[PDB]
Amino acid sequence: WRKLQLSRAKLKASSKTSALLSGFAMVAMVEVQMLIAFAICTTLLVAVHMLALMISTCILPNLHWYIETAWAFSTLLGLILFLLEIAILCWVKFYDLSPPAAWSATVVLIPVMIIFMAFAIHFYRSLVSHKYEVTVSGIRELEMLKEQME
Amino acid sequence: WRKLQLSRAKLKASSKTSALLSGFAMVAMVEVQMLIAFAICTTLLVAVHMLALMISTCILPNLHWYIETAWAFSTLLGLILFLLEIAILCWVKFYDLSPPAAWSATVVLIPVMIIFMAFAIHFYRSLVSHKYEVTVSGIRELEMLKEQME
Amino acid sequence: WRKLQLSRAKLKASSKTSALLSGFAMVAMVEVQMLIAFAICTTLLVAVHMLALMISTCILPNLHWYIETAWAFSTLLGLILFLLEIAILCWVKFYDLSPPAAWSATVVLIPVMIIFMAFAIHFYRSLVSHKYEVTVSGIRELEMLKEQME
Amino acid sequence: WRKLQLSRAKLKASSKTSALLSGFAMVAMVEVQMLIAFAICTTLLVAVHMLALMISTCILPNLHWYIETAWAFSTLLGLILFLLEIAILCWVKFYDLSPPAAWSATVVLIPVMIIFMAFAIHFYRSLVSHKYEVTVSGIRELEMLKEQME
Amino acid sequence: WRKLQLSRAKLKASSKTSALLSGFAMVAMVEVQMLIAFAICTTLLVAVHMLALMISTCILPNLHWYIETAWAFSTLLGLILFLLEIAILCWVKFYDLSPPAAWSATVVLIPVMIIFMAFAIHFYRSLVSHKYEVTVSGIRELEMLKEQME
Amino acid sequence: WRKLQLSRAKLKASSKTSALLSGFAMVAMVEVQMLIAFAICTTLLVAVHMLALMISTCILPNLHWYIETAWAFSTLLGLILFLLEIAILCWVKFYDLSPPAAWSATVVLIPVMIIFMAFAIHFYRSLVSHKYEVTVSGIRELEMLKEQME
Repeated sequence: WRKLQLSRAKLKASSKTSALLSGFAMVAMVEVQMLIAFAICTTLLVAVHMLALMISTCILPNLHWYIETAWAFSTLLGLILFLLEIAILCWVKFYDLSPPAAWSATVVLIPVMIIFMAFAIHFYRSLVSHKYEVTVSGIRELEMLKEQME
Repeated sequence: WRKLQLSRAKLKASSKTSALLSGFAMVAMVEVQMLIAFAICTTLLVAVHMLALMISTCILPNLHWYIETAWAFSTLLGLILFLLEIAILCWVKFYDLSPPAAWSATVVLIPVMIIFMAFAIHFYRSLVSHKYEVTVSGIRELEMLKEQME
Repeated sequence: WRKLQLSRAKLKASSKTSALLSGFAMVAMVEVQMLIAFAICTTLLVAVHMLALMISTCILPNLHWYIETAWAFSTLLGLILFLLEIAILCWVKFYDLSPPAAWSATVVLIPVMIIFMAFAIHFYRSLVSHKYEVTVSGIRELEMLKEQME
Repeated sequence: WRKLQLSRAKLKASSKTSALLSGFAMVAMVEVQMLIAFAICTTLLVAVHMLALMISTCILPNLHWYIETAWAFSTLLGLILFLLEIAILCWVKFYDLSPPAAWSATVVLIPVMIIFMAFAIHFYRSLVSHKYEVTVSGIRELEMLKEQME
Repeated sequence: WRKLQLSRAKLKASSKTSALLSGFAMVAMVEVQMLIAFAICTTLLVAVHMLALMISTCILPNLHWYIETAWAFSTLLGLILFLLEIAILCWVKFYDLSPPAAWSATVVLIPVMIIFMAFAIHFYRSLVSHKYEVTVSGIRELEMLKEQME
Repeated sequence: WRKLQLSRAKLKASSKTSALLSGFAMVAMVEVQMLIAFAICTTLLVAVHMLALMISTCILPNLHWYIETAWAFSTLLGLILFLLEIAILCWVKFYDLSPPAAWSATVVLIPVMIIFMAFAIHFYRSLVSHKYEVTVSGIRELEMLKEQME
């Protein structure tokens, strides 16, 4: 039952978060209407969420770990892009009269971005260690029974 | 119970995702206000979601696999269109003074689009193999009982 | 329990879908600000969803089949209208400078609209046949018991 | 359990429907920026939903029929107003150059509005009769036991 | 179980209602861009919802009645403000050419506002009486057992 | 079961609240298009929510207290920023013709901000005391059994 709820909660959140970000980012682009980066960022950001949303639909009818990677990787990737998107927006909006303030947006972007990716590495690192930790402990216990077995 | 939740979760997500995309895409069009493609893409994109939403309503009161195809196919088709829609938007917004940056939008579109369709093929391919895999295994087990039966 | 969930899921989806479409369509109209059709379509579309939403509220406290017709009919009717609405929007937005592209919107509208209504007819047709199918089978079984009864 | 779900489903739908309508109607007003009616309609519409939303909050901690009236009456009243609001919007947007089309909006409004209120009367009328129907049937059964009792 | 659901339903509704109102009110302000009141009302309204949202987050990990007051008071306070906000918006939008219609907005505001606060007083008054009612009934029953006890 | 629901409810609310605020704040910035503060505030605000949303995704597959800190701290931090964001918006919008009224926005901001942070301190302070309160009571009870044990 715990596993069923995990997918259920993940399905709604992923769709809700991915859909809104795509729509708002899209509208944000039309309102204003580095130069090349803005176009590429918006397109890539939307595509990532779309592919992820598809995963929610394909999994419904239904290797499991492989597909899981796509959902986690895409959702995470999209979030980072959204962060990159807003930074560009400020640069684009202020780009006309506000160029002076525009720089602060990207400069302050680096700090949070680094911590964002760095924090993920630490969490993952600890997880990997646990996998190995259990492996050593598991075989150890079996040997205990095996030894006494003889 | 597992089957009931599958439809329940799919119903909300499909409606939430399809509805928002339709509304935002619609508004995105009015804000700005290849040339012909923009009009066709928007209309087709919305229609796909609408038909899908209807499926959610018709199934509520209630061959099952046939209807399922419409929901999965439409939702997937709409997502691809939304991706095509945003690419056109950038081309439309920048189309005036920004034509130079405009190309990057469509050029970067090809990459994601290919993977989008290609990935679906792989997932489906594996599924088809499983159907056959079970067929061979099933008849095999029955023969086992049949042979011993004699 | 299966019946309770059916209404519960239907209540949320109907409200979420009907509300958003009404709001977006409303805003889409103010942004731009055949000519007569645009005004009539928007008003009628919103009214349908409103009446439907009311059904969700009235049923909460609580012939059952009769009211059900209003919910299914209204929701379905509204969806078709939303499709008609977007087609008009393209015609309205492009109508000024965009006439070249405007036509494609309505022309491509016909295809999806036809299939939309046509598909509903097929599904309903199969359902009606089932109702008659059961009737024949039901009386048949009773006769079996009736004959042996004598 | 059936009663608990009734309130739970009603709480979410009421809040979701009332909140969105209030926000969109509010934004619709700022975009454009009979004359007096537009101002009064918008303010009254929002107030109705707000009071209703409060009901959802006040009932959470917790005569029951009395409060129920406020929720049903307010939600229903607000829906009717929203319908009146959109009609005014078309009249306001087109009011400048579009007056010819503006009339169709209000004219087509009367039809749906009438049926909207008229339909409610029929449903309520049937309900009232049922209450009396049970009253007569109930006393009748008791008399049956009373007569045989002697 | 009844208590758990009460908080669960309250958590989602509060967040959904508070978040949307804050966002729309914020956008409504940028679109148009008494004079001083408009600025103060918007800031205060948003702050109230934010603090409330925090309550939802802080309570998750977890005197209970004290915190409850903040949620109910803030949510209720915010709703009243939202009502005050829309009235100001009409006054602001029409303030230019529409001053004549502007007055009707605030004038019609008084009626609903009065009933809003007044209705709350009646509901609370009845609740207080019940608390005392039970107190008298409780001691009475105990005395009954106490008397017969001797 | 109580613990499972806690995370489930927290997951949806966090995503819904964080996503909407990010989108609206983003759009609010494009509509208008201290000077430097506006750019920094918007970028930082969005980044906080994004990192938080990631937490919802990473925890799904799965020290527990450590990660919990990120979710609570980020969500809370973002809310405060949103409050700071709106204050800047008023200052930015009125900044042109409205400078006079602009001050009232920030001045009235201080009051709510102080109470916002101050209130959290009191709640946390009481919690800490309880932790120590239980510690003293716990050891005390064990001694009772320990003494009688001898």
